Amino acid sequence: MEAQPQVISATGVVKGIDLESKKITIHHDPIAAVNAPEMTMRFTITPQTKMSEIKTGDKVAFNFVQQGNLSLLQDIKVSQ
Ligand SMILES: [Cu+2]
Repeated sequence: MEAQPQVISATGVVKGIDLESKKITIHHDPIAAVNAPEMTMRFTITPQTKMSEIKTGDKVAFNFVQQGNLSLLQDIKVSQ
């Protein structure tokens, strides 16, 4: 009936990286497109994610898709 956000773009700060469970915990800045406030959320690294080098405390720009309870990363990189 109308447009559905598929890819959500956001910025935030990395708070945890767990490469066993393939989970990056990010405290994201408000996200206008979805009317979200600041939130800490878990994002999933899949084999299709385009990863860049990141570490806890890095500000990042990232894009993800929601799949049920998962937020699957399309890409993530350090940002200004
Ligand atoms: Cu959120």
